[PDB]
Amino acid sequence: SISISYSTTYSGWTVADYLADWSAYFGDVNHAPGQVVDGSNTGGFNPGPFDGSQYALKSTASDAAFIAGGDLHYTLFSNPSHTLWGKLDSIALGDTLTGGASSGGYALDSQEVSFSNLGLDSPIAQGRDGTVHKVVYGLMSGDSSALQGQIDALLKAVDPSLSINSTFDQLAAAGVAHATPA
Ligand code: HEM
Ligand code: NA
Ligand code: NA
Ligand code: NA
Ligand code: NA
Repeated sequence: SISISYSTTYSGWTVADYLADWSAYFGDVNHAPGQVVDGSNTGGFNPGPFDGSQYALKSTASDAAFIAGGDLHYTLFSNPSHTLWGKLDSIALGDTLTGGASSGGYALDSQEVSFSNLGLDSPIAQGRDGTVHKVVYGLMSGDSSALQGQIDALLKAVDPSLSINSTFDQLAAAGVAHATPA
C-alpha cells in the first residue's frame, strides 16, 4: 500500500491542496522542443546519463525540487522518443536539491512530503501515454494532475473513504501516513 511521509507543517492540508500549491510554485520548466537547456531544465539521473534509480529536477526559478525514485529509463532519441518509463516507487517533494550522480544519489535539504510504495510500472511500448511519463513530465511542467490521480487511486484501494481530499493527519489516522519534523 502507498506510504506517505509529511512534515508536520502540512498536517492540516489536504493532499490535493498541497500538491496543487507545490506544483504551481515549482512551475513549468519549459522542457519542450526548442527550449531544452542542459543543466537548466533537463534534470538528471542517478547514475545516469539517461537511466537510473532516481531522476531529480530543480525548478528554473527557485530552489523547489522533486526526486522520482525507482528503476527509471528515459528513451531520449530512441523510439518511442522522449519517454520516461520503468518502475516508479516514490516521489519526494520539497526544496534545496543536493547530491547527484557524483555523490551517489539525490536528496532534498527540506523534504516536505514523500509518496512511497507507489507500485507504478509503465512499459516502454506505451511511450508518452504511460503513467510514469505522465506523472513525472506533469511535475516537470508544473502540473500535479497525473500524480494526484495515481495517489487518489492508491488511497481508494486502501479504503474508499480515503482520497486526495483527506488531510495528511486523516491519512495518518487511517494508517497510510507518518509525520516528520518541520
Ligand atoms: C526524465 C524525465 C524526462 C521527461 C519526462 C522528458 C520528457 C520530454 C518531452 C515530453 C519532450 C518533448 C518531445 C517532443 O515534443 O518532441 C522532451 C524533449 C527533449 N528532452 Fe526530455 N525528458 C526527460 C528528461 C530529459 C533529460 C535528462 C534530458 C537530457 C539531459 C532530456 C533532453 C531532451 C531533449 C534534448 C529534448 C528535445 C529538445 C528539442 O527538440 O529541442 N530530457 N523530453
Ligand atoms: Na535512448
Ligand atoms: Na514494452
Ligand atoms: Na479501487
Ligand atoms: Na482518518
